[PDB]
Amino acid sequence: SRTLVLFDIDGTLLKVESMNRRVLADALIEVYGTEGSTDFSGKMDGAIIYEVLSNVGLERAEIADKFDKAKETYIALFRERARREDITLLEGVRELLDALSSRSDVLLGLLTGNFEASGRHKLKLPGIDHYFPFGAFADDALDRNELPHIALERARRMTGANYSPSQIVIIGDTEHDIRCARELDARSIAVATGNFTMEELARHKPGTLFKNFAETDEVLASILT
Ligand SMILES: [Cl-]
Ligand SMILES: [Mg+2]
Ligand SMILES: [Mg+2]
Repeated sequence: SRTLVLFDIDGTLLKVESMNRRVLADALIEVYGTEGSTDFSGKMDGAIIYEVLSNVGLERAEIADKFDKAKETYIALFRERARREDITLLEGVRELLDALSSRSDVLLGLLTGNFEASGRHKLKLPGIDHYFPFGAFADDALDRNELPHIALERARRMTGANYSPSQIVIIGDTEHDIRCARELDARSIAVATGNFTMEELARHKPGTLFKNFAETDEVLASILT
């Protein structure tokens, strides 16, 4: 009965203006001297830092040495520059989150490639951060496939619920979302509101596939059942 529902942010709940890419580039120039070189849909913020820097010849150990400062600089710069007008809430998202959060049998959480501080700043601008009491984030791993385990442990410690696979729902817009759900044999719901079409997403065998979340009642039925 009790259901755990985990949402990706970018291309699932909202989108951000191209300034996001430039905030990162600026933070890396500040810390390492280079923005690297330089799609990152569904990827972990930490893995993106390693990739773009390693592309220009930096060793992993060299990247690691200043990684935390690069992270902090990126977060601070994002919080400084981003405005509400940079964020676009996707179709039906607020309606869906209201429908879920009003149910006692539902626990909502985030499972995202964003660092928590910047991912939650994105959610705060349009005023949907308040729906998400916990999550797993890029602070927790470089590999998205470690996150479901971490989120499951956190949810269980919060509620005392021992969610079974059919009680866990992982929602996102890329193959990486679908793939990380397999870690828990969870129910994956993919939504084709990012850079990948239904035809593309369908090859990864999501449990369910939506075009978008316009029909709140049907998305809810699909999530709870
Ligand atoms: Cl909020
Ligand atoms: Mg996404
Ligand atoms: Mg080398």
